[PDB]
Amino acid sequence: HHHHHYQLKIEGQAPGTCGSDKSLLVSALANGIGLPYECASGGCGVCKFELLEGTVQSMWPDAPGLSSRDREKGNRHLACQCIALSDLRIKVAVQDKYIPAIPISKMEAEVVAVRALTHDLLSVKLRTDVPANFLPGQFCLIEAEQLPGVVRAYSMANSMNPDGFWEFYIKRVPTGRFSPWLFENRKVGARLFLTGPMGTSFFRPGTGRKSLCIGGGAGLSYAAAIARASIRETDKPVKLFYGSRTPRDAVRWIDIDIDEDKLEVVQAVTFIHQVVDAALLETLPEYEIYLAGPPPMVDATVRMLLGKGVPRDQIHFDAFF
Ligand SMILES: Cc1cc2nc3c(=O)[nH]c(=O)nc-3n(C[C@H](O)[C@H](O)[C@H](O)COP(=O)(O)OP(=O)(O)OC[C@H]3O[C@@H](n4cnc5c(N)ncnc54)[C@H](O)[C@@H]3O)c2cc1C
Ligand code: FES
Ligand SMILES: [Cl-]
Ligand SMILES: [Cl-]
Ligand SMILES: [Cl-]
Ligand SMILES: [Cl-]
Ligand code: NI
Repeated sequence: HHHHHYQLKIEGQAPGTCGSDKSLLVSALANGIGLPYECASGGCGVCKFELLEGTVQSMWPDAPGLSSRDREKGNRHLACQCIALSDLRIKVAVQDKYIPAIPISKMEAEVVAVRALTHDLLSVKLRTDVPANFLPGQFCLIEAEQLPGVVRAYSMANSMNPDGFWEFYIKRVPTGRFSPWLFENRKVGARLFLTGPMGTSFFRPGTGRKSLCIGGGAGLSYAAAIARASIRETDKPVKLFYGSRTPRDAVRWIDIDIDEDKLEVVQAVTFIHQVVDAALLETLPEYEIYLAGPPPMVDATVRMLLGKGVPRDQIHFDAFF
């Protein structure tokens, strides 16, 4: 239904516009403003900003993204958790690196293909009208009309293509809202809204370096997409690890669809981030490394890698908040 458009005055920057049913973050990114973000889901806190003038409705007040140091300030909010209720004056430190490489849009999608990788995991491929332009390792915020007020980040598994396909592996979380849906009450022909492409943890080409991919749990999508781009780039030895709790979170490679021969998997079946240190030892620093999965598994791998020589700028990751 209807949307209102308000003025988004952002200090030090050109007057943009925000919306009444769009996060402030996706409003700014639509304007091409490199407003800091990571999860876009209320966890990282990277999208924090102060309110100089105006009002906002928070999608989720309890959001642990902002430290109570920011919360004690009182006028600080998460850009990924706010909608504009009026004209707004905000102060955020913006950075070019966040500027979208490919212009983000909200688009209409139709479920075209479903595949059960495991009982825990399900691949859904959706068709948009427009081409599916996105960088390897990026994500979309995916909404569903029947479920109002629940947007959820999901990493692209497939690669950018002219015929407008978007594929996601989603893991079933009982106790969740969105996951017990595609896993229960949805099928081919179901209608979904895709907001993207989002993410700054995408594949970097032309570094002239080895490429290591480590994906935990549902972080297979991100890890696959990177690895399946790494071999397209050079076909030099490209490494991909997978993390699962039980050896029965079925591991398949034709189901995950690469050069089976030119990609050596080291699926770890429990914590992954120890075998990676085991096999590669001190080879790490010469790799560009890419990381995805639940926050505890991801937030732990970053220090084991950082403490073992690897420069900060050589590591890339999306934590599944
Ligand atoms: C960058 C990124 C990429 C991701 N990629 C993938 C992927 O490829 N595959 C995959 O399976 N999962 C991915 N996730 C996690 C994905 O959101 C899961 O589906 C998550 O478990 C949500 O499922 P749910 O809504 O059923 O669970 P819920 O338990 O309903 O929601 C859990 C998450 O939703 C958010 N949340 C909590 N409360 C609220 C609220 N009141 N309003 C709005 N949001 C709330 C929080 O981020 C929380 O961690 C990703 C997350 C991020 C941040
Ligand atoms: S980007 Fe808003 S908290 Fe992660
Ligand atoms: Cl201002
Ligand atoms: Cl949004
Ligand atoms: Cl907030
Ligand atoms: Cl948009
Ligand atoms: Ni109205």
